[PDB]
Amino acid sequence: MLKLGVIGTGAISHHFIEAAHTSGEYQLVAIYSRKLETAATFASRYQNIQLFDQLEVFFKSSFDLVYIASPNSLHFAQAKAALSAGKHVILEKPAVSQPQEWFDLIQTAEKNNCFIFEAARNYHEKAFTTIKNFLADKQVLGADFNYAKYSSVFSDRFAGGALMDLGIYPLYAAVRLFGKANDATYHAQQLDNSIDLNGDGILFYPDYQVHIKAGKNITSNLPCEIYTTDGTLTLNTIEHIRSAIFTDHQGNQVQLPIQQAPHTMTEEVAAFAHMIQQPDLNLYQTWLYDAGSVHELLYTMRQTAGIR
Amino acid sequence: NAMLKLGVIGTGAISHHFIEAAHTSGEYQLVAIYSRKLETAATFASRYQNIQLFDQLEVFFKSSFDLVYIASPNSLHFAQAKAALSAGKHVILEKPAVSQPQEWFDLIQTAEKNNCFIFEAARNYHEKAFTTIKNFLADKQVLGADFNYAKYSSKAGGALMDLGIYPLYAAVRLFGKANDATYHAQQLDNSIDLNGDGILFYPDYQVHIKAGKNITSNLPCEIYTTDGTLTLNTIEHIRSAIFTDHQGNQVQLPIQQAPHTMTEEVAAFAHMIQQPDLNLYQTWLYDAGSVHELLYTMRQTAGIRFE
Ligand SMILES: [K+]
Repeated sequence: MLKLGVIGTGAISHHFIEAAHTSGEYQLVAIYSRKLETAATFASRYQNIQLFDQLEVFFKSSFDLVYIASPNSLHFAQAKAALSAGKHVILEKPAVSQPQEWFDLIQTAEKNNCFIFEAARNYHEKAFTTIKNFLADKQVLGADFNYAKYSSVFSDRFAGGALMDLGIYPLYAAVRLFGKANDATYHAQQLDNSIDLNGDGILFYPDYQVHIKAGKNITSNLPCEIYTTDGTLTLNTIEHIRSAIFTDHQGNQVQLPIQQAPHTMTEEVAAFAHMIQQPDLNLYQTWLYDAGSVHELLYTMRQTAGIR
Repeated sequence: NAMLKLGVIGTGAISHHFIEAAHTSGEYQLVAIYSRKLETAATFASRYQNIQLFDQLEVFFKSSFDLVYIASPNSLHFAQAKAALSAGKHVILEKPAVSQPQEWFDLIQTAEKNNCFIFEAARNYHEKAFTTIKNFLADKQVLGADFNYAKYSSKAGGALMDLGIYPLYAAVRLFGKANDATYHAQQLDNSIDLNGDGILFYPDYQVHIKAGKNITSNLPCEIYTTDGTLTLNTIEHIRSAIFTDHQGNQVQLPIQQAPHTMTEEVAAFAHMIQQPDLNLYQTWLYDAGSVHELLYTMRQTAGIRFE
């Protein structure tokens, strides 16, 4: 049973704890906040969880790993501190503000014999294994992925922008299925501070391209499509995927065996515990490399859109 | 309102569909077909009766019909349309009407000089659905849109010109002329696009355009507003349009697709000739211009070059 420490008192931290408990693989033991009262209010619904308002004391505790869901600007210092204290880390997305920070965390992680994971919940869905297996003997000609849902220091603003907050999902989906792209572009409708409300991008692969749409002031219900020489694979979404149906050029359909998990974090929560308990190091390096690929794309896309 | 005598250039299935629609409207009668080989004209015309067949292009244009539908390869469109207008014939050019925007403006000058109409046969542009959608959106603040037209076919052209023209016409019909546009395509070695993705840039929003000929998309077309999303099943031969707000509520729009894809344009062209609304005509000319300007810009950004 993994003893779990938590940083960040948002609703997302409750949902992670709920999934961690439900997996039967974690035990919550510690919560940190700079204002002790905020931690106490957050932790009240749980039983005898120890509270900390000093990062250095928190990390001297006996827990095995920390889930970090604080604002983006604090991730790198907190995670680096966690890894230097011998704790495994799960960083909520986006894990870092920029690519170089990811590689530095990896260095600290290796140096301290610890794991660092980015909590990209869609990437660990079983559905992607099924889809990738199905595509293995097809010739892919393109794809179109989106995630846009209406909702009512600058770096933390940016991290809340469409590309960083929602666009990261179709980016992770593309990297999971297609690997690292050669190049990318992105253009956005922006606030006057340059933060993106929504936007459209393209990932460029050797023989095809992938359209990406992200939005937080608009809702898209568009399916996500992957084009092949013999037809089109249609996914209802690229996050918490529920169905995958292939239609050929005659109109004949085949349904892939997709079973979504009860909750959106179920699969990632199970993957992280299994990695820590029974290490598969090659697969871990794949996770690291893919996160790096996503961050590289985000950094490029931000620049092409003039988000600064 | 007398019956329009119609001549046709182009002996493909599209010309058959156009003629069928023209006859069905009750406002046209086919009288003449031109082809480079007179046998070809004869074979094409076998189902129709009392059709004059022509092998001589300028003689065809000086014959006694009222308007010509031109569905030859688009590299021939400009010269054929100019001659037709110079002979005092009204012209319908199958899409894309021209390969470059100045050709369209040059044809407009010839048409005005000869007191004749020039139409581009953009079948979706004339759908009643677009009037209904535009009226609906007049009460809304648009925040963006996503339009596509990608259909696999085995085998001036390419996905943008042949299929992308549909979502461009839809965008122009609803939103008017964009400030700017871009397009990036997957291309053959000759630079012609198999498929691609573009953006139309408007002052306060952008419109994603997808076109493709080696791939099939069944994505609906969406228009985003501050209060929700309007979803169209397609932007051509539109069947359904429904608005959904952010609280799960819907507004239905009254869409009734015509029996055929060309029904509404054929009716529009006859009505314009018989009972001209010249302000409306100028709108049609202007919008066609906007579409051809955007196509030309998009070809530049994508590096798509013909011949
Ligand atoms: K979706």
